Amino acid sequence: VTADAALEPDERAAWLAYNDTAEDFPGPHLLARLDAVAREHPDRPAVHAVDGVWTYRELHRRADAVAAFLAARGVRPGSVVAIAATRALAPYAALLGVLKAGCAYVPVNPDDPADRVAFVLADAGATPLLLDTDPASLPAAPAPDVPHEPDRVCYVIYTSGSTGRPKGVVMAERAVDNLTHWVVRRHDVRPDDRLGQTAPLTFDPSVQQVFPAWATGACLVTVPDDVQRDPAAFLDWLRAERVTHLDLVTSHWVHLLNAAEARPAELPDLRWIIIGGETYYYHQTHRWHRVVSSPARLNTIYGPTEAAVNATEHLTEPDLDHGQVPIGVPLPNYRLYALDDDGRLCPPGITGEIHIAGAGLARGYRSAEATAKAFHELEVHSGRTERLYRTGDLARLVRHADRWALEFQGRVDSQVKISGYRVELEEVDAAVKAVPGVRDAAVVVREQLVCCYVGDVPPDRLRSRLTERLPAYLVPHLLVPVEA
Repeated sequence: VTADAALEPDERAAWLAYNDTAEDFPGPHLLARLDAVAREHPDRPAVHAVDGVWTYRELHRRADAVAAFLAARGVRPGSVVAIAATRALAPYAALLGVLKAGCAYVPVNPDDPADRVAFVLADAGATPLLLDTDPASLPAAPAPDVPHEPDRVCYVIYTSGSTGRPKGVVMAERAVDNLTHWVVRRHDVRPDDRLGQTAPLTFDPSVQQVFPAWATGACLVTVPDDVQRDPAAFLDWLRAERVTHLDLVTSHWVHLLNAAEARPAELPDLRWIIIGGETYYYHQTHRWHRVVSSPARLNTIYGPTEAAVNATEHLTEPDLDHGQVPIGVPLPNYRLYALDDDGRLCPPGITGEIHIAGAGLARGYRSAEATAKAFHELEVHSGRTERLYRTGDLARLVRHADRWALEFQGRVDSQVKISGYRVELEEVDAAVKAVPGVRDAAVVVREQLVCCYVGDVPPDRLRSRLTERLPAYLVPHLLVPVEA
């Protein structure tokens, strides 16, 4: 009957301990806390981007203007509004203004292929108004009279792992608020802190940096594009900007580790790196702490976009020099289960598929079929019926110190990660084959994405055709013409 029906008392008790994660956070709701910070600390720096720094007062004034513009154009609460994901100040006024309007933002990279942007706008139900005029230059206005409704949708963010099937993750306020409370409390975020935003606004670790900054009076510091793809410069930038908290995808951090080994770094202001996405090992994190002089701790995280950025955390020990870093324990108000093909709860130590329950779950996807294929209901324990997100991820529950922890064990499908982004390799194959002149092609990951192709298209003209067809991070780093 129940998923745990076959387990022995000892085995059942391990899961009950693992998922004993409830935590009540004091109100008010997220946007109310953002307004309170702006009221109490108008003069503090709220966002530092490529074209300047805005105080809390200025950020909220610019957002008020966006919110008033949206209402004037008939965009009522409960609408979805695209924002152009750049590294300037404007998108921050745009996304905060969308929220102040009672709406949800969908971040769009204006450099993405036009066909993919068109799908996102259609699937998200989103207006492009703020893609077509500068949100930071809208006429000054007070914020419109928008009443608080509980659990409003906050953002729609797109994920793949399925070519021709982008899916829009619909994330609502209680999940984002729960996540924000966790970031602030776990990582001791304080008003004088400077939270770097490595991820673009199209990738959800940006949520993890932006809202904890603005909910505390700290400064959100966008990581410039020119600095990121230069690991040595990124290390120096972290020092120069006195960054205290940082998001990193595993593969990006490995590049930083290599840069630090070339030139050991001192990062006295860095306290937290929230890192994850791919499996990594204590022999890598031990190397890191050998060449980085810093109080910075690595908080290893796991989780899908469908459960509000992160679902589990493990504080990475600097002592250990061998073995796989576990993904750890659930975030507050998260519960996770490893289930077999039949939906039974796996005993501790047995590998099953992760299903996630709790406060972090998305409403679903914009698409009904995708929602029905991944979100479901199951009585996992007697008297505990869960709404669950089926992840496609594999893990087992293991002992680590005097505690139960999940250990990640791979995927079910052949979805891989390119610079932290979910992708099916067959999509890049299909794109290069759709270029005129290219007959056959094979794409491989050597992090570095590589492509071999047959045809008389020079790699520089193929690149130009692929940039118009693929997002920049899917355009292969090198393009090798081969005869066969």
